[PDB]
Amino acid sequence: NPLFSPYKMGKFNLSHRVVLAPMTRCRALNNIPQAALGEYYEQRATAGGFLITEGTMISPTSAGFPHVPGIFTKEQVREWKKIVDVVHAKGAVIFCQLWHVGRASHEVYQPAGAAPISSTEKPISNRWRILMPDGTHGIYPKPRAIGTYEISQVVEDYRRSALNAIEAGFDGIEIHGAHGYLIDQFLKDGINDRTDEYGGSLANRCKFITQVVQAVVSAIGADRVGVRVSPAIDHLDAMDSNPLSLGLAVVERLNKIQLHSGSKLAYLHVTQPDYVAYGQTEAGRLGARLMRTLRNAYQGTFICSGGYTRELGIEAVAQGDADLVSYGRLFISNPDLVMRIKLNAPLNKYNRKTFYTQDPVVGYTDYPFL
Amino acid sequence: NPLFSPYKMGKFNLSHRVVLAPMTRCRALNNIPQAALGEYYEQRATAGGFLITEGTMISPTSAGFPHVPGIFTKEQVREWKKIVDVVHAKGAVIFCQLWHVGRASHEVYQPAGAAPISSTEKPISNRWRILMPDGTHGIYPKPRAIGTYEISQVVEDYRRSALNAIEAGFDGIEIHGAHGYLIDQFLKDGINDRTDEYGGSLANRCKFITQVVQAVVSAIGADRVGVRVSPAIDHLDAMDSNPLSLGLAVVERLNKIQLHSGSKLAYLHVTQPDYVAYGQTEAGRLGSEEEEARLMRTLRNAYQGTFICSGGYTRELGIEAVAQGDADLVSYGRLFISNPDLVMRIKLNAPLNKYNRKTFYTQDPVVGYTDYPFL
Ligand SMILES: Cc1cc2nc3c(=O)[nH]c(=O)nc-3n(C[C@H](O)[C@H](O)[C@H](O)COP(=O)(O)O)c2cc1C
Ligand SMILES: Cc1cc2nc3c(=O)[nH]c(=O)nc-3n(C[C@H](O)[C@H](O)[C@H](O)COP(=O)(O)O)c2cc1C
Repeated sequence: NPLFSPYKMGKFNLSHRVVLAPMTRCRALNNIPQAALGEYYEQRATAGGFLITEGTMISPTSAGFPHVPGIFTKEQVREWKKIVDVVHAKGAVIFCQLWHVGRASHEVYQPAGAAPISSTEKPISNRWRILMPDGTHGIYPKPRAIGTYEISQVVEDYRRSALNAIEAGFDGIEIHGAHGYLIDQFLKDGINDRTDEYGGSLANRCKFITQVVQAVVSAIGADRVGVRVSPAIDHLDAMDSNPLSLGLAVVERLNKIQLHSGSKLAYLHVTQPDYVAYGQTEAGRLGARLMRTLRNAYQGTFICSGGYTRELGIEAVAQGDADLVSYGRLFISNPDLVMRIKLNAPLNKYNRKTFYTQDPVVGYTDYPFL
Repeated sequence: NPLFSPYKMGKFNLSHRVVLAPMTRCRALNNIPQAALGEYYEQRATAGGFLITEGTMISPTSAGFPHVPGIFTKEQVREWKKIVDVVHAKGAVIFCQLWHVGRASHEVYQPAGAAPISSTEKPISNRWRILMPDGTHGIYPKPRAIGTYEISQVVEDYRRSALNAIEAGFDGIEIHGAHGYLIDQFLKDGINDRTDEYGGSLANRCKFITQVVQAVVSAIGADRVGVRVSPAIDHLDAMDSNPLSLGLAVVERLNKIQLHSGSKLAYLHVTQPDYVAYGQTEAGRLGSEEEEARLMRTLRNAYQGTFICSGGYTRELGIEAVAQGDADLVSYGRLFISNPDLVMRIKLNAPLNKYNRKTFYTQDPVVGYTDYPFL
């Protein structure tokens, strides 16, 4: 099983290639990591395994979900430390994902009810609804287009949050630049309609993710920085006319950051849509090797994500399409997913109803082990 | 095994509940049924089993795949007859699926290179491809929105083809009203942007499928007509803002057609969604497998008659669906491609041949068509 052959991720020696994908679960009451998060990550931690945390706030304006953790206050860093300590006691490596939702927020989630910030003034369309603090779903409001001068202020929030993460004991950080959130709102030409130096051409649209990665790379070192992109995922109206060229342009910038710093990033993390069920239709399979194309052009560690199974993950590693395989949904309901992939044992099903609830046990830590 | 308890599908008494799902295979060279189809359907026919044919053209404008069979010419009728006879010789029941692709076509498939017809002028998005006659995967073009008289012309094509089907010996026909093809392009508010009496509200959007079903029911009788739909589907941009209400509106129409005709349709056939949610919140999308099951059972409980489910089913999922009352029959597609004796394999709980997607749509009369081995 090539999923359990050791792999050196920069300076971290991993014993296997099964990775916990970042997953918002909304158990961090009041934006403060709670003891429940420790038991949740401790359950899934393994000796020499790689874990990525749920998206974590970098500032008071970056949230678009209820009760998601932040890492922009020393109070939050102190709570994260207790969680990271428990995870390191099991021998796992843990990165914290730095998450800013941009226009994918609501006044109820913003201080003083301010409008969310984004690259554009265009709101997410009515085809998408935001989970509200009362369990209902509401409308995405019109965001405020941040001025050219303000982009460096947001970059500074990433930089400070990476430093707070190191202060909490995290091994590294992952930049959340996928799924139509703030960074993807600058990448995709279906959203970025800016006239300034951050909009228009492909090179300009990659300016934002570049300065963000450069800022955290300089602060804590490249080998502690991972980057997650989703060029071909249309979530929250975040479509690009040419996902291939966008992906390659990002890879080009990432290779350049590594060449300038003289160090390789922790990894590149690319996620794709799950077309598992398109085989039962007449035309679902007619006609995109983007994953392999980006893997071929990138210099360093590649984590593939999106609809991967035990058999698909094995094939991906044995084929060389990726070095590590991250699992989301399966990890929600299978705390010992690593061992289950080892033994090829049956997997538990997940319950969508408790993805985003606040119970510290129900649907969170009560999925059974083998 | 509840799958092998008999079932009375109207006037047809079936011996088991394993159904051959309709599957385009592209072996009907020049749109004429070929001897290969006879051997293909013969291999899968069982005594008292139900078969549904590949989607079959109702008119020269109805195709969006290469070498798909027609049933709108008398030559096609004569060739189908030979195939139905071999199936009937094995004691099987066989329906012919009537299929119009509408905007899911290309100029290379249309008479005189004309534009495909549809409810709208909007083309299928760049996320989808069409199979071209040379095996390449191409881009769907802009269709032509058709008017009221032309719509009635299409209904007449369905009606004439229904009559040809029974003249060829078929036990009945299935209306293909799923997967974003012509009927679904009228049903789904994600496709139908019309402002006339065929677009807008749910009532207007269900007008076309209602007229098609009524025409064929009046022509050959209700108990020889089945209807297939897919209210929650990504295929070919066939999204709807409220798949549940759309599905119930259709069921209401079918129930009323049955009451007015004093007879019941052969069945309602509903396909599972071709997608699985990932925690997202998109209008018109089912958020979980549990909501998916509730959708299907709600349509089943609403329809006055036989219910066939399809889409990713296995032996275990098919037993459960029948045991739990979720469906009366279960149709299998890909597993039937690679397992000509799938019925016996389900019965014996035997291993199943893998299928080769390569050869689903090639034109070879044997390779990947009739060369899958028996037990
Ligand atoms: C409930 C839930 C929460 C998620 N939260 C995040 C997140 O905070 N950050 C992120 O980058 N991806 C997030 N994801 C996406 C996962 O990483 C996703 O499941 C993965 O990209 C696809 O892998 P899978 O097929 O194994 O589920 C989330 C997914 C789910 C279902
Ligand atoms: C190759 C192929 C061709 C198909 N052709 C048709 C068709 O012509 N008409 C139709 O209504 N469905 C068609 N379908 C959908 C199937 O009838 C059925 O809904 C699907 O195969 C069920 O899923 P399963 O293969 O997992 O059993 C086709 C499916 C496949 C895979």
